[PDB]
Amino acid sequence: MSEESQAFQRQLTALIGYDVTDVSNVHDDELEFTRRGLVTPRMAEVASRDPKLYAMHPWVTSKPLPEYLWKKIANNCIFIVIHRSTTSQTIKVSPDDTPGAILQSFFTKMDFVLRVCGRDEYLVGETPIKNFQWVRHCLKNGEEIHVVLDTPPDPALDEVRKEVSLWDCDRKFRVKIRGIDIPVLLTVFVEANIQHGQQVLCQRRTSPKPFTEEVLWNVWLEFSIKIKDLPKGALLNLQIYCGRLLYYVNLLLIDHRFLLRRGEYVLHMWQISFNADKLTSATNPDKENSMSISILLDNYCHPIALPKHEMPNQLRKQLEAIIATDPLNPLTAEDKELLWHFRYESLKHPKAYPKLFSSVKWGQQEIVAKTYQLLARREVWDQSALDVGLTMQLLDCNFSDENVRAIAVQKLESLEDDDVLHYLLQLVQAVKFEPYHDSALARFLLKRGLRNKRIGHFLFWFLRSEIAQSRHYQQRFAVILEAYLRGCGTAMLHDFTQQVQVIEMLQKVTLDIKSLSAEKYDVSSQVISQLKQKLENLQNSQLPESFRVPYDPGLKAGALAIEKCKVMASKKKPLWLEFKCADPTALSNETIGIIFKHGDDLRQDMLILQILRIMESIWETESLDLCLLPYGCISTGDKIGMIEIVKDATTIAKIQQSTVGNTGAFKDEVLNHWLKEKSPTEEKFQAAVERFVYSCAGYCVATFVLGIGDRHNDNIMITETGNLFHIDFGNKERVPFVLTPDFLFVMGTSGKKTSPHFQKFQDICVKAYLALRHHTNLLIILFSMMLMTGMPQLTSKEDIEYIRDALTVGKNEEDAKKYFLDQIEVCRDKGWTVQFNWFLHLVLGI
Ligand SMILES: CC1(C)CC(=O)c2sc(N3CCOCC3)nc2C1
Repeated sequence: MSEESQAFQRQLTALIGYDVTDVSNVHDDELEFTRRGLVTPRMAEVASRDPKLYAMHPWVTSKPLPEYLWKKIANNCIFIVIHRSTTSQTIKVSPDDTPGAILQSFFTKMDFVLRVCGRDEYLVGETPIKNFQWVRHCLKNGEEIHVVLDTPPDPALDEVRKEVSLWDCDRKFRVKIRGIDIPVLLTVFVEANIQHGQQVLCQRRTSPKPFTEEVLWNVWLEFSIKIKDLPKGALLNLQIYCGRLLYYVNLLLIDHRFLLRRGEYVLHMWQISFNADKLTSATNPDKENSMSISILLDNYCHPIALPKHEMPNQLRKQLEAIIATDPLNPLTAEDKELLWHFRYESLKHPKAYPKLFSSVKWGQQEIVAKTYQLLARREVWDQSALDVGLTMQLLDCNFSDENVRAIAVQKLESLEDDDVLHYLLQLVQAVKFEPYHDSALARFLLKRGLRNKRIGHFLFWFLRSEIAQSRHYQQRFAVILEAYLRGCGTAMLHDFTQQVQVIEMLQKVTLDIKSLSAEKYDVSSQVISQLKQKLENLQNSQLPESFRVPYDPGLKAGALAIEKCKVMASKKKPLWLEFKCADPTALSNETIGIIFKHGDDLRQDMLILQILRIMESIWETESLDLCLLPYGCISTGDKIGMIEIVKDATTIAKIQQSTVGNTGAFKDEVLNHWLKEKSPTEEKFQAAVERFVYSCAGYCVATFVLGIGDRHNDNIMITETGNLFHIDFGNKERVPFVLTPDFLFVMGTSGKKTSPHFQKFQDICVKAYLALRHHTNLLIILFSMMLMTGMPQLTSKEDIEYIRDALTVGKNEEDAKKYFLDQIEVCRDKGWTVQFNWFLHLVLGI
């Protein structure tokens, strides 16, 4: 423990935002055991990754070139403008070529690597040039592929620092509820529940006594279950109801060492303000204001859970009907008993696993043991093609068993980096449903991070996001981050530092300029100086030379641009900031637009934004583009965070506020005028018109399904290139989504007719809607996880099921294609009704 090793920990604690050495809010050594446990996966992956490739973090995909991309290349040859000092020449390179093929056969026509100008993206590795993500991004936006001919980054910069019984106890389980002690204030009773994967097994209560600062009981709660029957994962959930639920706390009956919990406990509970926070094994660190629960566990010696070593056609059809059901459709006892009985038969269908392992009676050891027998042989699931939507299901709050969950993590392993990045956020979030800190999932994330800088970059911010504002899961998440920062490399270790410094500094300002204004949502004149002033105050010798853009790790942001910085006219007062690109190779003077806001939980914007990236790739599988704009959004604090800025993009409302004004006399021709006027060449007007139809279709569908299509006119934007997109995702009038008359005007149907564009629109919709329905289960699980992992409010069964109706489950496919168009019609039959109401509701406060 050198003085040097004692400062490093002081450092990490800063890059994490929580000190993983604060045994002040723990009743055991699980976290510590976990840090000690992650030391191997970390080092193992660290001392196993190719230093060269890792240094350049190539970004590729094995997926086939989409229809629109493939069917767009000039026959079988493309062009990549190569750069150097100042010189540059264009080369004809086939799609199936490789970085090795080029550069080498190129070197002999006039020992070095190809890097994208302005970015930290090198095109290296033995992979088809077409397989490179960045390149696909070029073709997509129809752009040239310029790259500087420079030397490979020194792989030595990623250096890493110097690194007694069993089932022989048939006595019923009991717990002594000594009392509850609350510092400062009808009746109140304690409710102990033996839980397992949100599945309540046994439950007891205490005599309703008077609610005072201290309410004793010293009453033993005898359950009906048995010690031998307690499953590895069983959780002791303690709750307090009034004379409704008020305080809840949990305690894992079986610990990380497979040992039965025992002794005295004075756990500090959480107070209610269903979701993943009620599942936490952590205690409230606020020992001064939090309710306390004193309990006692029977005194013994040391019991330990040992680590275990043809049908009627009418029934077949009945089983099948159960297996081919959506994730949200429950199971009757008949169902479960049916599923169980036919274990092995239900084992031949991967799609049956979630439903199958939910029919298990985990409150019975003999059964659980049998279950472990079923997992002993699963060639079907093991050989079946990976199904994320299926894999994800086994990772939610419905499966507290590590053996079951570990089979999903096993499937995840198959996923290439590209895919890991698509689901990273939800996976990270899925750690909340893990009954123990050290878990197969936690490790997978760690490995995949230390394995790839990209994944590693994002893993950091996702994890950090939670640690900052989540008292319920910060610890576990903090220990998982520490394990990552200790193997990613001094290089990244330094990038993260630079990144954190900037952020923290900018948050200071963001919240500073916020106080200097209340109900006056009008940016004062003397406040414009306050901002410009403080900004330069940092440029002096504070703001690092050039941090890296969190939502875009490839981008290096240099010095600011105080001149172009301001404070949006929002009743919250965000911070519009522009940055110069630190990379002098970027063939553009164009700045970097980043926003900093407070008041809205950007964690929700994140989830919703990532789902959008999902829907875009989901369509790519069906060869379909919708031009969505899932701009970058990274959370960092409670109601703080940063956001990317789309260039040349205006509010749809503002485009109306121009031609019209401070009224609701919305005119249809407005929008269509904006495009043609903004886009000079008659050609660009034509193209901008197409983008809109596609972008509008894309967002119309996605927003509907997510249940966030009916939003004010202010929450929707558009670009001088026709691309449209939504924003700020953080007894009356309603609507599926937004398809206002000004929109349809650009399609060719001012009134209620049709056109060669509106039919294009409708056709694209269903072609997109039916595509997402193909992945009904995936979207249901994600949406379901997003709600209980991201949406604070105690998500109800009713809220989650909205996704079912939206995707029209059960209903035939034919009725679907029609169901959507019907929704479109609902919009036409409302013109500016819903919108006009939002104006009267918001702009007039009614
Ligand atoms: C304050 C505000 C409404 C909150 C929010 O979520 C977004 S998202 C956004 N976009 C991002 C893309 O570039 C244009 C602006 N502005 C804002 C501003």
